[PDB]
Amino acid sequence: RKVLISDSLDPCCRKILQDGGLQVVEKQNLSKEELIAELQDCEGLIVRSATKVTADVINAAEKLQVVGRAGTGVDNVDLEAATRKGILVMNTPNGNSLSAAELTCGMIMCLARQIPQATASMKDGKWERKKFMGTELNGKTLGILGLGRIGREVATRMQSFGMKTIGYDPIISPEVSASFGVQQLPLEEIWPLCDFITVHTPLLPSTTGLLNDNTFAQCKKGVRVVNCARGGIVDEGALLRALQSGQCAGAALDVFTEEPPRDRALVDHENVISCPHLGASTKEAQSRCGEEIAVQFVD
Amino acid sequence: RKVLISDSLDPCCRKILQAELQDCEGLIVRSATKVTADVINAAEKLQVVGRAGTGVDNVDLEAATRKGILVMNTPNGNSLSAAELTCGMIMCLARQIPQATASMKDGKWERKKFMGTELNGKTLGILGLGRIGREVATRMQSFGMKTIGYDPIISPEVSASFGVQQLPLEEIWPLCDFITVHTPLLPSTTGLLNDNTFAQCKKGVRVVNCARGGIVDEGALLRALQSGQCAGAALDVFTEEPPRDRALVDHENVISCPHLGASTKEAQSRCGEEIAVQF
Ligand SMILES: NC(=O)C1=CN([C@@H]2O[C@H](COP(=O)(O)OP(=O)(O)OC[C@H]3O[C@@H](n4cnc5c(N)ncnc54)[C@H](O)[C@@H]3O)[C@@H](O)[C@H]2O)C=CC1
Ligand SMILES: NC(=O)C1=CN([C@@H]2O[C@H](COP(=O)(O)OP(=O)(O)OC[C@H]3O[C@@H](n4cnc5c(N)ncnc54)[C@H](O)[C@@H]3O)[C@@H](O)[C@H]2O)C=CC1
Repeated sequence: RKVLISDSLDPCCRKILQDGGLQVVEKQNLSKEELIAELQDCEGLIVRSATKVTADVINAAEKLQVVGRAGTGVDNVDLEAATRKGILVMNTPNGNSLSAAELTCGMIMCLARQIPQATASMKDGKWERKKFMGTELNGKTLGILGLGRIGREVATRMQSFGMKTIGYDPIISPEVSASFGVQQLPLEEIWPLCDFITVHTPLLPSTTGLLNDNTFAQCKKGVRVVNCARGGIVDEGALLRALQSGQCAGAALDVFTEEPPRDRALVDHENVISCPHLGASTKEAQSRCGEEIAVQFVD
Repeated sequence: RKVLISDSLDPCCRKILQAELQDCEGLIVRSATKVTADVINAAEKLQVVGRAGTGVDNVDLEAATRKGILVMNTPNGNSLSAAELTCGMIMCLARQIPQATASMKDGKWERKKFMGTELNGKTLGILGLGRIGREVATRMQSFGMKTIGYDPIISPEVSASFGVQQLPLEEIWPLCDFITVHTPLLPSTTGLLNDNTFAQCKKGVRVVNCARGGIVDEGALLRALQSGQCAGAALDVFTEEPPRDRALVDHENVISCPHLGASTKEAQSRCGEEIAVQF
């Protein structure tokens, strides 16, 4: 009957919740005391990733019935604690897929042509044409690991650049991926073929360190790698070693095993381009997720 | 019988053929070397000047013609690389990747600052629908951008075949979320984007120039950026190269490269081979 919105959400979320007949209260960046106190009269909580929904937070809100996440995953929500109290947890798995796919494509282009580094050079007063000789994407092979919502959207865009798109996904059949132009091969056959590799899987035991010292050793010398999925899918130590040896020519990272990352070695590397987890950070994605979660609450 | 190579060319160019111009019948350049009237006249034996690239703006065509010197180029050799950089600038403007990288490298984690724009459903205006313009169009169409444009010699039927609706310029400006230019530099295209045309644009338009410096009036661009009329610009090219005025490059909403549009191993290989073969 009453819902708190604790993070930075599009105005449409509050609006929809009230059309359904609910009261709202949208205080951002609250403290553990100033949140749980504002959770006392609310049956619903809505967050992005800023508000941390620990067991201690969940247990304190006696009236809490539902936690809604405006995004994919449940990383900032204790799914175990919630279930132990009969609290429903909902998210918005489709709301920001396009924005993540678009950012991934931008990362690929930035790696091919070193645009972030070139801008940095220009702003440092330099004119360094030879240093930034880049790579044409036409005819190059892009490997896509994870062919769900985002992987297939990345594929069709990079196909317009004349990239060959190959990939792997344990639940997508070769016939199905072919229908959006991705040729599936066993992982072992993928590494030596790729000029670029991008990952679009959840973080699981099978995907933690999907790229590691061993798979980097099976890659083309000079492969470039993108992670706009979850930190840890690409083993960060292995990536660094590959960058340092030159086996990896560059990497683009939107996500990290720790956010913000305390370890600065990858971010500081001259061949690494990075963003502070911006994959879902468009006005449009935020509008869509804001609505998607409100709709789920109204029901 | 003898050929000089004066700029930075792929190794294949010298191999294939098999001041310091006094004994040469052939000269090969990119855009760095200025082949002015004064230069052509000194080289009595010069028969052909080959440009490993698209423009011949750096070659005095009048001087060459007055001495019977053939001037050749490689008009298709680096078109793809230019179109690919243009698309990358477009993505960079929408999501501010270069700025976010700079931020991260300063130890910052600035999520709110770099809230961006989704390309899907946005309108891209493409001025110049020749070799590069049409390649930018089909790529950005895969992102779900509406592509409109203008070109005085390209028919509506031809642009329709690569999905670009042509309109008069005056109708283009208010429609565009992004504008990219792919024309030569001519009096008619100098300041194609200027104060008068920025005034007709959507507030917050984003602009790309990977063509020639001056097509976007740099003084006008800075004013549009200062007001917010232009939300961002990506520049590969400048009216002076390297530019001595740093105001645009130094602007936080400006992304830039030192004229890298043709600077891929593949483009240079193609232009290098193509011009050598012609010799
Ligand atoms: N950087 C950001 O801001 C954003 C990150 N994401 C994340 O991107 C990733 C992909 O998201 P979606 O495509 O919507 O998820 P999805 O669930 O639609 O697709 C994920 C695919 O990964 C497959 N997969 C699982 N294990 C695999 C393995 N060992 N190898 C290859 N594929 C495997 C799954 O079968 C599934 O098809 C997720 O981690 C998501 O949380 C999503 C949106 C924004
Ligand atoms: N940034 C870089 O390193 C590179 C820059 N370029 C430059 O890109 C530009 C386009 O190259 P291409 O597409 O291969 O040339 P193109 O000759 O194939 O097409 C140029 C088009 O611009 C049209 N045009 C002329 N005036 C116009 C006007 N007022 N408004 C609209 N259209 C007009 C022409 O009708 C022509 O169709 C040239 O300036 C070229 O020198 C080319 C390759 C890489």
